[PDB]
Amino acid sequence: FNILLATDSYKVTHYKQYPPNTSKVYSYFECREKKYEETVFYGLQYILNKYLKGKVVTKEKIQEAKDVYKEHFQDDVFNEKGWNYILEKYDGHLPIEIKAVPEGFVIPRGNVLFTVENTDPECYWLTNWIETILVQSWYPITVATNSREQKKILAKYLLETSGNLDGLEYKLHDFGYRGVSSQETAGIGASAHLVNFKGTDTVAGLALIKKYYGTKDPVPGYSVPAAEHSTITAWGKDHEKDAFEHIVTQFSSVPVSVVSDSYDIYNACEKIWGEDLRHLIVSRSTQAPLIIRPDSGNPLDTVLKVLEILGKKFPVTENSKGYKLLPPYLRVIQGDGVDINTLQEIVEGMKQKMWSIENIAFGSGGGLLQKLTRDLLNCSFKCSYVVTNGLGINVFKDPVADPNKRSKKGRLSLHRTPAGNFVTLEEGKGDLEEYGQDLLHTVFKNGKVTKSYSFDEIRKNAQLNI
Amino acid sequence: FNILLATDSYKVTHYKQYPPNTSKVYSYFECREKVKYEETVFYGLQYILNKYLKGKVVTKEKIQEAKDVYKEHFQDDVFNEKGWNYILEKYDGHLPIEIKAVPEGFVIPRGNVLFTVENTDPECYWLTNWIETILVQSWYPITVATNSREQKKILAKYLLETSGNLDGLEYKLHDFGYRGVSSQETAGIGASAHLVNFKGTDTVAGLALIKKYYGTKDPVPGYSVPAAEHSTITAWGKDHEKDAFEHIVTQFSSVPVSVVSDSYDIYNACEKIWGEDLRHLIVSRSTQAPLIIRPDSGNPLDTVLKVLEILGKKFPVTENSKGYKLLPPYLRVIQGDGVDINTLQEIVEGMKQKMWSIENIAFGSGGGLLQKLTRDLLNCSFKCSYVVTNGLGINVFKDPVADPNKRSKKGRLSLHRTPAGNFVTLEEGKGDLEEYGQDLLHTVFKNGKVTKSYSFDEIRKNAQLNI
Ligand SMILES: C[C@@H]1CC(=O)N(C2CCCC2)N=C1c1ccc(NC(=O)N2Cc3ccncc3C2)cc1
Ligand SMILES: C[C@@H]1CC(=O)N(C2CCCC2)N=C1c1ccc(NC(=O)N2Cc3ccncc3C2)cc1
Repeated sequence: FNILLATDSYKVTHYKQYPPNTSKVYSYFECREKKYEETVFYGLQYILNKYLKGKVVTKEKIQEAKDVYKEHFQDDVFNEKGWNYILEKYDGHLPIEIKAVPEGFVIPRGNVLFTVENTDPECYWLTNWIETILVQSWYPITVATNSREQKKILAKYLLETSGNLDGLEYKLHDFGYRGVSSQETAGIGASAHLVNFKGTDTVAGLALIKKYYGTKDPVPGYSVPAAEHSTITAWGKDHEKDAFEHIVTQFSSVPVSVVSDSYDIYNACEKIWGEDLRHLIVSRSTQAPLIIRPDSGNPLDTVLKVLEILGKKFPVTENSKGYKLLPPYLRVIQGDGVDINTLQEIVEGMKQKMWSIENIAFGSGGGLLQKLTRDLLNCSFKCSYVVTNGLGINVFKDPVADPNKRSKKGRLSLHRTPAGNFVTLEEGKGDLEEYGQDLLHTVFKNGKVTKSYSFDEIRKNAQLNI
Repeated sequence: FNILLATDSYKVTHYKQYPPNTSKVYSYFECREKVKYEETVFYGLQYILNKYLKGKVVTKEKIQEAKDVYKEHFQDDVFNEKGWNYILEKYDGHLPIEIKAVPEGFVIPRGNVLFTVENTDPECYWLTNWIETILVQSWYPITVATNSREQKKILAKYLLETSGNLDGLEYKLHDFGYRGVSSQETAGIGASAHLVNFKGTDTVAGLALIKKYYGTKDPVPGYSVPAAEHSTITAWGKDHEKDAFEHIVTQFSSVPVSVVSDSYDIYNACEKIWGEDLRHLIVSRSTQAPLIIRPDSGNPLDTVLKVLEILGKKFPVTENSKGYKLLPPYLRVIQGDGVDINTLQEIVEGMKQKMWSIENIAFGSGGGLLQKLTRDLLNCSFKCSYVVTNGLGINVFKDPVADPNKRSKKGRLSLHRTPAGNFVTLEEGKGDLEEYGQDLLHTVFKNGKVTKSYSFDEIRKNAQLNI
């Protein structure tokens, strides 16, 4: 990895575009306002450690970058002198200070989450060089936020239909490993989901958390044995019952998820599970349920008909809230077409038919880790303050045709209001101490990570009210 | 990187779930059939083969790491230590796998086999689908390359209609997406997939990926020009936007320069600052070094049309041989905000209706180009179609009652040219009947070696538009 090749091409040319005698560029990140009213701040620490800390400039990296940019631009615009300065003066350590809200913090939209400034007048151009790398924070922030919003919905419906939150942290399982754009994305995205839940099949998340954040527990996330279409269909069309019986017998003492829609989900539930193999299901421990997995059709319609089928073949109870409950040896996971909108629709549909959310868990792949953009929470990095000819100026954009893109002015700080909410003070007004101490902390200075959070603290910070 | 930790958790348990006496699992990848994305660019497998699958991918340390993680992950000892130890000892940690694939850059209709995966050793029947997760991430470069090519088709159509040629087509959609993707690794893969169709990128990560994994005759596969951002304009102070413009175009007087002009008022910047105050520094510029005015806010179509209307009244407009209005060659526009395949179509159609040549405009796309894409867009999917159990081959498939679109293909698969020059996938080993040409799938990976590679130059050639 070469940080001199880890920026948008045009930023290579920006050192020639700032006002002459500019000693400071000060920039901030926010999830711009215009529903996702609050964001989980998560993922910066990964970027600080993997990409920004320590000796990130070498003589070889300056030469590689010079040679690429000469061909890329068909011209010699690369700031060799500026980068050589970093190498010689700071032994290739970035003269940058980053202040950030603690990771796991749940902050309303339109608040400063981190700030970036150069610590050496010569490196005024460096603040926005690292915009591109830092702005990729959008992704863990957005996954963590969207996952937490889904947990709020599950919390509401579980509490309404059951009268408690038991199993909440296992209700949304990460299926997204194959559905993300890369290995690196898999690790970051799966880690962001595990801020809110403990169930993942995206193994890449575990090593990232252990290396960059750390947990008391040996692993931050768990799974159980489960079938896929290959392990059912390989038995032949006429032997689906043989595949089911072999799989539940192999995993007789742990929870086992069995995809049941290879040929006919409704036949599999009513005839195979419900009659042919019923004796191998009703004998299973409460600690080792069969989890039937439909994987096709209208997600709500399929879940309701699956539960109606199972309710007639298996002994259903009515819980303290008046909602129907399968026996403890039998559960359902809907793992197809699940996103925040269809999750809401399924649990509301279940509640209307008097089915407890105790009966169901969700698996989400593309919905959870991939079908997300930087536009969803308007994650944005902008310059708010420069010093030119020794005088500080408050700078901003305010496009006539889009007031939602107006950026904040001057030196920024995050404060508690008297009512215990958050406010971002602009124009250095934090210095007036009318709102107490700045809640941002120095997390990075002059190539060192100066403040860090365990995954355990991040989880605690990201908890729901209830 | 540890390939034993690079699968879906449940695949760790699948070796205990196959029919006993299964010697072979054969699986295939397709962009399943179901506006309408009828043909896909096959691109990206070679990256995955080299970075993740080739050579000694199993060590004693990787087996122990995986065993220790899975014991905690499952709270149970389901990990296939014996199967992985077998690969270490028998093949020096090289995967006993054969992958056959259509050549990269190939444009194939939906619902066709693009690659096949099978174990080459009976003991490693479980290995074929272990590597489903890693291989299925091919969806991303395939989908970026395909969506980029579909945008090139739209640009081609409107450029040809309004100008009478395709000059500059391969520079008309610029990659702005580096900050808008989920990771550094995604940035490189995505930017490389776009460069199959275009030559303009700001996503520098793509260049190194292509150089390392594909290679080009040309020193670099992609190019850029100096361009401002809001920081380099707004840093001058709100009352000095003209000073920022003049300093920037003077600094880059001899190359194309893109200048974001919407910091305060795009319409004021175009009419008063570019159009009157700084007009003398614009009309003197070379054809090789235009000013490129960049709007970055408002309704993308409405803003582009009003920007062109403003510039057409401050600058000498010609009418080309097709009857379409053309800015002077020293002045172009790039719309780099809210651009995706749908808004690109809407802008060029809107421009054509107002008699503006597509010669006047270029597009920058970030999230639209590299991030706002899913595995479900082309139904990119990996399924087992053939197993050998107790020495007899069985044609296998899924066929869910409530969704016929998820029916998978049966048996040993091959890809053929039809007599009419289209593609067909033959099922059930019917390729072995020599009734069609040769199989278009070639061995690209066998027993830990990459056996066939394509340069980026061949991939580009394969991905060309017909015309
Ligand atoms: C939700 C159910 C309840 C539960 O409390 N757990 C917890 C027990 C402790 C570990 C997680 N796990 C459960 C569970 C159910 C199904 C699965 N896996 C599953 O159905 N598949 C994994 C996967 C990955 C990628 N594509 C499809 C699938 C299907 C995993 C965990
Ligand atoms: C469209 C115009 C026409 C053209 O032929 N070229 C080619 C000249 C040969 C190299 C590329 N480039 C063009 C061009 C215009 C703007 C830029 N860059 C640009 O506006 N920005 C880079 C960037 C990156 C991320 N967010 C915003 C921007 C703004 C790059 C190239």
